Amino acid sequence: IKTIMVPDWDKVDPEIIELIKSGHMRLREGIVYWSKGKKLDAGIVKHPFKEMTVDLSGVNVVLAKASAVKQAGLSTGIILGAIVIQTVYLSKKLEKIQASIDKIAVEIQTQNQLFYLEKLSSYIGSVMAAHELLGIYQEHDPIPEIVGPLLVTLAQQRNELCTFLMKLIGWIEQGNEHAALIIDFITHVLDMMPKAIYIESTLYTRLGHYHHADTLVETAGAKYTAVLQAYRGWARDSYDNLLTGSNRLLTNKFNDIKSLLNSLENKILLG
Amino acid sequence: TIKTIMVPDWDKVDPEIIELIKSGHMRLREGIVYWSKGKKLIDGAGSIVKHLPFKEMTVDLSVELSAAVKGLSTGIILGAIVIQTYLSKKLEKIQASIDKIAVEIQTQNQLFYLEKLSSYIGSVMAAHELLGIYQEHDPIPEIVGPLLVTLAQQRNELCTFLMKLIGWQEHAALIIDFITHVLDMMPKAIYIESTLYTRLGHYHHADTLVETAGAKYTAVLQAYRGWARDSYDNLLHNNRLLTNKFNDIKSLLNSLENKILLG
Amino acid sequence: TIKTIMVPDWDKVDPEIIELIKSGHMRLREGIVYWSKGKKLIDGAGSIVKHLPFKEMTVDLSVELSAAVKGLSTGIILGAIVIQTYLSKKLEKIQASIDKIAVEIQTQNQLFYLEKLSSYIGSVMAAHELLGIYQEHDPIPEIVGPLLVTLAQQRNELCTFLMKLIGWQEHAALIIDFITHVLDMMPKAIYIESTLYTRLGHYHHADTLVETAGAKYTAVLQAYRGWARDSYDNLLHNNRLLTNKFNDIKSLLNSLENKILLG
Ligand SMILES: [Zn+2]
Repeated sequence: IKTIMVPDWDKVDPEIIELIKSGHMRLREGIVYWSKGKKLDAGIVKHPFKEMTVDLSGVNVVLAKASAVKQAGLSTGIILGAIVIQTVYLSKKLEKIQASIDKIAVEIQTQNQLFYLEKLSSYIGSVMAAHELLGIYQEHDPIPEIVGPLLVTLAQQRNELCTFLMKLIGWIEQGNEHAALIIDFITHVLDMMPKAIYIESTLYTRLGHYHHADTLVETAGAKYTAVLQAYRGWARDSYDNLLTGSNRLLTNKFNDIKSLLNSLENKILLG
Repeated sequence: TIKTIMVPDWDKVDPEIIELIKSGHMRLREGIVYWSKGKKLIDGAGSIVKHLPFKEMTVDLSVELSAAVKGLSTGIILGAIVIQTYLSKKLEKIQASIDKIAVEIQTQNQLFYLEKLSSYIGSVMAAHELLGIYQEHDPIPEIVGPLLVTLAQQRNELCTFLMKLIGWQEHAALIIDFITHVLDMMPKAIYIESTLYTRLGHYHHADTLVETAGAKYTAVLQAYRGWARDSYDNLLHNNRLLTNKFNDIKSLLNSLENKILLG
Repeated sequence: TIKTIMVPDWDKVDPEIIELIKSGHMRLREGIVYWSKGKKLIDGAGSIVKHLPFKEMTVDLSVELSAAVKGLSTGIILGAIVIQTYLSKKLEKIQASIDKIAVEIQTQNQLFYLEKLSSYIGSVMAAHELLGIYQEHDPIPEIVGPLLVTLAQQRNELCTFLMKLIGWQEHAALIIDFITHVLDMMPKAIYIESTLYTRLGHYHHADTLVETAGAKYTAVLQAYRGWARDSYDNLLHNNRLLTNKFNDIKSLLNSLENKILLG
């Protein structure tokens, strides 16, 4: 049971709504702006919010489609993004990932851990700090000298994680149920990443760089999708060898892989 | 042992400013008076109201308990001591205990949390250095900004590390002393973080960050309390040592110093 | 005959602003509240404090004497009437009397003073126009500045002209009526000049200019008084006309309206 802030369209000028419908204006996190090449002489259009209640109980967060009285994917993505940015929904998943790290660190070979769990923990810390910074917010006082370096670190760590994440499947043959642990960990990290991308886009929007935010979502989502496709290929080539001569738990984890590949939540978050 | 700090000299402050502070229209942090959120009466863009005049004050560092005899002034002097002197000794002692703790948590294979903690020390120290330079010189946002990002990141990861420590004889005494002192350090570092925000002219950011970071610190503190309440009897020579450690825990749980620092 | 003016709506003003006005820290002119000279309490560069909220008020123009029943408010409403309505009629009547006065002063061979007076009318009118445009729109310094120079120049030369007129039957009645009405016009034009200064953000300039220009006006007025005291008996059908003219002189000499307009 949480209370978020959603755009109050009854207080929005109808011409703004019509220009949004025609594709001349776009929206990200309660801020309207001109679409690329659609401005009608430099520069932001307009920022009104009202309360909405959502019950965060393993609840399907996409709780949004039900909330359905006016103009569908647009408002659905609006409420999804509000849930991601304002609630503790992502904090619980980050703490779960840290718990998985804690458990995996004692179930591997010390020479095979190397430095990857450290990088994952650092990235989780950066995402937590970014969500916290999103929590402190003064609309009439931007903080570019802080949001800038934060976006830097977030971009570096996300790009690096994209390059070394699938490598971690090797930990299946490097134990000290184990394969299920590793697969679950990788799936949850991948499921978290689009939320972090959406946080990066929100931070870009807070600085007034809306087109930057759109393009960043596109390119980061492209790299993330490439990693997902590598994950899919590995699952296709390892399903039989893992479920024969090595039962219910691993099958549930492979089903979780398939659900990650068809995540409507991550599709909405990534445009 | 005798130190000299700068404190607001209210005899050089116009009484109308004092009054608007007492009416809640204005707030104060580390020598800066500013308008409260949504309480600005004049027409303008910023929120700064006044840079306070400073007088010298002698303190004896040999802390929450002599001055302020003429809640607000207590917090002012406490923050002045935290900023201008006290935390460096705590950080030195924390750094000194890192190796023996590494020995005791080696089987968890997450020693990098002790590296980052050390980095956190550096960061806090660097921050404490900047404020010193900023006692007579202008704050530089290209320097304060990245340091604030690093401080936030490392503070969040340190909270996760303390949670993992709680989740994991004399081994217990060593780890309990470590956890207690690291937790005790955190509110001062939060205060330093917020003072950097203030030096950048973001006073509302500073107040709200104290709120949020203190809530996270309080969540960790309550986890520590829950652990200490369910483990005191199953752990009792060394009995007196563990009893002193649990008394230190209870002192941290009711720390007036940290409650003042966290608002 | 019924006119509507904008007056400060004090029910929409924070009481602390009102209080700082009453303590002398802040002053007011035509909808603008600003810090008094050397009384600014906050840290800043400008002197602006507040743009007052405005309410509608009906007056009947058919003036210093109904409203303000809830010295300061009297001056506020008087200035609002001078700015937003009243002076135009006075200027029209002055312009209408210029030709007959030219006939009566032709032997002095300084009729250009009547040309400049006419220009002064234009200038004042143009100024009155700008303020109207400036009720909803931003003042433009490249427009207000040169007009202020012209207003100052023409006001000084008009004072010299009035002195020369004083230095120079029914001829007397005509010239006395002219002098009395021109002098009566001057304080309103001074007020308009100062309001232009206010619209440019130069409030202290406006107050000091009212002071200096009013001192010059008062010097001319006292010359007029000295002339009227030494000429009333040597000038007395037309006797009633001259008596009415001298009564108008005495009314101008004790004009509460002009004393309020000139501070
Ligand atoms: Zn390392």
